[PDB]
Amino acid sequence: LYFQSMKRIQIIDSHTGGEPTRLVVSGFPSLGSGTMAERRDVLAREYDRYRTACILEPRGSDVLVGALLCEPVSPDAAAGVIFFNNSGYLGMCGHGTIGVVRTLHHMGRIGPGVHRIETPVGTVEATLHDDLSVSVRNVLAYRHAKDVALDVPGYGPVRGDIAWGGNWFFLISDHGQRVAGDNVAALTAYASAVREGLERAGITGANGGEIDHIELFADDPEHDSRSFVLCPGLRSPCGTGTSAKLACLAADGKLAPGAVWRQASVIGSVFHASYVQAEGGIVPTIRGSAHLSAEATLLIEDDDPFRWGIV
Amino acid sequence: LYFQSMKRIQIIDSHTGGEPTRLVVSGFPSLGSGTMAERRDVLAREYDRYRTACILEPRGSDVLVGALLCEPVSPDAAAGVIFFNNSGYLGMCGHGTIGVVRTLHHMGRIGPGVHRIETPVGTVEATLHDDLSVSVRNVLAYRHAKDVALDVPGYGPVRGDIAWGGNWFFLISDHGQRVAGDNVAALTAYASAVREGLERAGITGANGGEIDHIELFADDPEHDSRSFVLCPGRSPCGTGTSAKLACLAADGKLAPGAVWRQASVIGSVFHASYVQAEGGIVPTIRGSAHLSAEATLLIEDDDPFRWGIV
Ligand SMILES: O=C([O-])c1ccc[nH]1
Ligand SMILES: O=C([O-])c1ccc[nH]1
Repeated sequence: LYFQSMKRIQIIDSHTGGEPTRLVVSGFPSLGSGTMAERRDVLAREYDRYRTACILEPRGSDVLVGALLCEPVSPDAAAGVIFFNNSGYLGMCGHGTIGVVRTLHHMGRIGPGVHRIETPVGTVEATLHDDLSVSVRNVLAYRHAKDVALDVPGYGPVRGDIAWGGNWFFLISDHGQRVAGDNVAALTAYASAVREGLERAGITGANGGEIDHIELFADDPEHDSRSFVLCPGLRSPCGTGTSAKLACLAADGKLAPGAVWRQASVIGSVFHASYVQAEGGIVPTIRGSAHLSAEATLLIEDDDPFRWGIV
Repeated sequence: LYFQSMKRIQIIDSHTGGEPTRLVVSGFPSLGSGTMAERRDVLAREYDRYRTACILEPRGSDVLVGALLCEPVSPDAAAGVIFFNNSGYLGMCGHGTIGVVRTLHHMGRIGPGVHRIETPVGTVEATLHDDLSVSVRNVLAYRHAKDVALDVPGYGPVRGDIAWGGNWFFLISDHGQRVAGDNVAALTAYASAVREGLERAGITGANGGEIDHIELFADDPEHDSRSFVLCPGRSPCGTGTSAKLACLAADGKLAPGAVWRQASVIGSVFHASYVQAEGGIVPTIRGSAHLSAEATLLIEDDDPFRWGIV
C-alpha cells in the first residue's frame, strides 16, 4: 500500500577520474527489442520522465552521465546501453563506458577479457583488464584546425588546436599557466577567459560546433602530459580530452599508430592510449579506471512534485 | 575478499522543497555513548573522512546536508542526529529535520505524532502529521534591523530588513521584480546584485555576521506570500520562513499562534506559527519531505577519491 505509493529504479554509480556515471540496472519501462537506437527512440518519446528522474536534481546532477542497461540484440554482446544526460540522449561516451564495464564486473556479469557493448551509434569494443581498468575503443576523432590564434581577455594572445573527440575541444600548451592540482582556481579562470575569447571571435568547430571544452597541457616528469580540462558551464558532463589530443598528435606526426601515449589529469587520474588510422581521422583506444561510488534504489513517490526531477 | 575491499555506508536521501538531506543510517564508526555534542566532537576529530565521503563529490554535492542517525541518550527521544555539510558540522537544521522525521517514518521507526530529536545544540520537537508532513520547532529567530536603505548596483535603492532565522537574511518587498517560477534568472541576478551591495556598504547582521541569504517577497493570490531565496554561492540554504516570521512579529502584523502560509517560486508551501520568547520568537514550520533514494555508499580501498574529491 505505502510500498506501492512509489516507483523504484535500481542503479549503480561509479566515477572515472571523478566524473560520475549512473548505470540503471532495472526499473525503466520496456522499450521493445529493437536496436539500442530504436529503444532510445521509444524512451525519448514515451518515457522521457525516467531520464529526468535519474539525472536531474534532487536525485542526480547536471554533470551526471546515465546509462540504461539493456539486453543486447546479439547474444555475443555483454550488454546494450543507452547513454543520456541532463539535456537529452547521447551516442557514445568514453569515460561512461569505462564505468559501465567496471560496473558489469561488479554485478558479476563479466570477467576480465574483451567485451562488446551495443549502443545507439554502434557496437563498442572494450577490454576489462585484470586490475579492473578498462580499455575502450572510442569514436572517430580528428583535428579541425591547427594553431588557431586569439587574444584571451586579461591574459593575452595564445594559439590552440580545434579538435573533435566526442566533444569539441580547444587544446593549448603555451598558456603560461601552472598545470597542477593545487592551482585549479587560476586554471579555471584562465580557461573560462579562453572560452569567452572563442565566443567573441566566433571561433567554432566544423559546422558551427560550439567549442565547450578547453584543455590545458603541460610537461610532466612521469607522463607524456599533465592536463586540466574545463567542462561546459560554470553545467554539463565533462570529457578527459585524451582522444582529441591524440588526433592532434597524429596529425602532427608526433605519435605513430599503435604507439602508447600516457596522460595524467591535475587530480591524478591516469590514461593510457593508442590509435589506429581511419578514414577522416583516428580511432583511439583509451585505458582508464573507474571506481564504485554507490548502489541505490531511486524512489519516485506519487505525490512528490519533483518525482520526475526538478526542471 | 572482493566484498572486503570496500566500506559500505547505508543512507536514505530525501528532499524538502528540492533541498536534499542525507540520513546516514549505518556504517560510520562508533562515536561513544555520550551526548550528541560529545559524539560530534569525536566524529569531527577522529573520523571526519566519513563526513567528506558522504557530502562531497562524487557521492554528494555542495548543497547536500547530512545527518548521522544516533541512539539518543534520553529514552523519551525518538532519535539523535548530528547534522553536517561540506564545510563542517552544524547545530540544528529545520528543513533537514523535516527530512529526518519523514525518513524515520519510512524506516518504520515512528508513526504520526509528536517526537523529540536530540541534536548537539539541544532537543528538537517535531510533529509528524498523518499526511507525513512535519511541523518542526525551530531555533530562536529575531529581526536585527528594520528598513535598511541600500543602493543596488544596476537597479536602484531599496529598503530591507536584516533578520536571523537559523541564518542571516536580507528581506525585501519593494524590489520591483516579478517573483515567479518562470523568472528565476532575473531574480537571481537581482538578488546577487543586492548581496554585492550589502558587501560594498559593509552591511552585516549582529556581530558583523555575513548576510548570505537574500529573500524577495511578493503578494500571492493563494498564500500570504510568495518568496524567492538566493542561497549562498555553493552551499545549502533555508527558505527564509523563520526570518520573515520574526519581522512580521516585530511589526505587529502577525500575532503569536496565528497561522502564516508561504509558497516558494518552485511551488513548495510552508505553514507556520510562532510563540514569543526571550529576545525573539520560536517559530514552528510545517513542510513536506519526499524520498529520493535508499543507498549503500561504496568506499573502495584503491579509489583515490574514496573519502571525497577535496
Ligand atoms: O579522452 C577520451 O576521449 C576518453 C575516452 C575514454 C575515456 N576518456
Ligand atoms: O525557516 C524556514 O524556512 C524553515 C523551513 C523548514 C524549517 N524552517
